[PDB]
Amino acid sequence: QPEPDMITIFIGTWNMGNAPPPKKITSWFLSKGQGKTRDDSADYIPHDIYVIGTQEDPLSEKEWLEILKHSLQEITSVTFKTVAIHTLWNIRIVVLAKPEHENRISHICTDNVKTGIANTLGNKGAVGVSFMFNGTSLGFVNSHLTSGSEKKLRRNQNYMNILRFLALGDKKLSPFNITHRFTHLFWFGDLNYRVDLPTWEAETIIQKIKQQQYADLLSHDQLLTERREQKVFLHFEEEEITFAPTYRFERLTRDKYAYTKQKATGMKYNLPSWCDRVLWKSYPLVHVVCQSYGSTSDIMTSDHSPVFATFEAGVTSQFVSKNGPGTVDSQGQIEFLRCYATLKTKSQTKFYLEFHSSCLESFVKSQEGENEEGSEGELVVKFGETLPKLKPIISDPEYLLDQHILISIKSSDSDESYGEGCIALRLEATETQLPIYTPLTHHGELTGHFQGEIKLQTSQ
Ligand SMILES: O[C@@H]1CCN(Cc2ccc(Cl)cc2)C1
Repeated sequence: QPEPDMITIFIGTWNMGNAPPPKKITSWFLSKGQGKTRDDSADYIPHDIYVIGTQEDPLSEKEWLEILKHSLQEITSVTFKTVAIHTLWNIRIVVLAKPEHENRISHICTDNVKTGIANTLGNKGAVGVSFMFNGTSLGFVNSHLTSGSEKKLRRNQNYMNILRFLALGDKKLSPFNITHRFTHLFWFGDLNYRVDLPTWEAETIIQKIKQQQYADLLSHDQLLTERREQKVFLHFEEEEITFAPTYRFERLTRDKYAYTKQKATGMKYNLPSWCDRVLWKSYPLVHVVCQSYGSTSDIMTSDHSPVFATFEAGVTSQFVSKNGPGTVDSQGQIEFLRCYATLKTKSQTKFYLEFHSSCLESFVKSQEGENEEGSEGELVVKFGETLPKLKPIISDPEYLLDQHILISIKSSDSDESYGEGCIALRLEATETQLPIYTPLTHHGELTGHFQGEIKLQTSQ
C-alpha cells in the first residue's frame, strides 16, 4: 500500500447556542448549503480527517462523539477512529480519522488557552490539537473569541494570547509559536468579528443578504479589515466568502435574523455577521487547496449556522535511508550566501540565527552577524557568507526538496527570539545560488525580514 501524497481534511465550526443539535447534521459533513459547496458525486467519499470545533456546546464529550461517529457512519459506512477530543468550558475540538490512518498518526498533543483577566476570564479562549501524519505536522485551533461589535481590538488580543500560549507540536521548536510549528495550521471557530455598519442600516443589511449581494457587507467585515491592516491573522489565508452571514438567526428557521438589542444581549445589536470562520497557514510551496467553504441551511437549533471548509493538503512519507535518521548523509548540504536580517527593533544587541528542521539531527546556532544602519533607520544584521553549512540526515532529493528550515534571530544578550520565519527547500534548481526570503514575526507580529541566497546539494 503506497503512502499518500495528498489527504482531504474537513474543518467544521459550529456555535451550538447551548442547545442540543437536531437528529440529522449530515449536510454539515457533506459541505451542502450556501457558499462553495462540495460536488454531489463526492458524497460517499470519506475525508481522511474530520476536525469538529464547537462553541456554546451543551453536550458531554460522550454525547457529541456518538452523534459525530453515527453521522459519518451513515454518510460513508466507515467507523471513524477518535484521534483527540479536548474541551475548555463549552469550547470543544474533536479529531476523527479513517481507520487506515491509525498507524500514520502519532505525537498527538492537546491544549487550551483561557483569554482575559478576572472579569473577562470565564468562558472565552481556544482548544487545539496537533499530530504527525507520516512526515507532515498538522495543527488545529478552535477559538471562541470576545463577542460584541465594539470589541474587535479585544478579539485581536485574544488571538495573540492564543498563538503565544497554546502548547502544541514539537516542544524542541522552543523559539517558535504555533504559527511556525506545522506544515498546515487550521484556525477556526466563533471568531466573533462583525459587519461594522451603523445600527440604523440593519434592515438594509438584511435586504442585501436576501439578494445574495455580500460585497458591500464583506467590505465592512472586521476580520477582513483587521487582516488587511495586519492587526490579526498575519500570513493566514481565508477562502472567499460566498454564503450569507451565519449570525444572528432566530432558532428553528433561517428566514429571520434576530439583530435588535434585548436584555439577553446586554442591550447590544447583533447585526448579521460572519462570526464563524476557517483560516489556514501552510509552509511555503506546500500543496493546500480549499475545495469547500460554506454554511448549512437546514440545521437551525442554534442562533448560528454551522460552517464547513474542506481542504486538499500535501503530505509526505516518513523517509528512512541507509544513513539518516541517526546520522548525516554527507552527499547533502544546505549553504547560505549573502544573508542579512532586517529588524524593526530599536535595540542594539548582537544577534545570531538558529536553524531548526526535521531534516537536521538537531538545531544549529550560527555566529553573531554584523549590525549596520539601514538607509531608512532599520537595523540590518549582516551574516554575509558566515552562516554554517547545514548537514541534512537524508540527501535524497525526493525527501530533501519537501523540507523546510525554520529560522529564529536571537539576541546574544538574552537568547530571546526577535523574529521567526520559514524557508522552503522546494527550489527551482539544486547546486545553484537562488534567492530565499521569509518575513520574520514574533508573537505573530511582523518584526523584520530575512533574505539572501541558498545553494542546496542533494544525492542527484
Ligand atoms: O497571496 C495571498 C493571498 C492574499 N494575501 C495577502 C492578503 C492577506 C489578507 C488580506 Cl485581507 C488581503 C490580502 C496573500
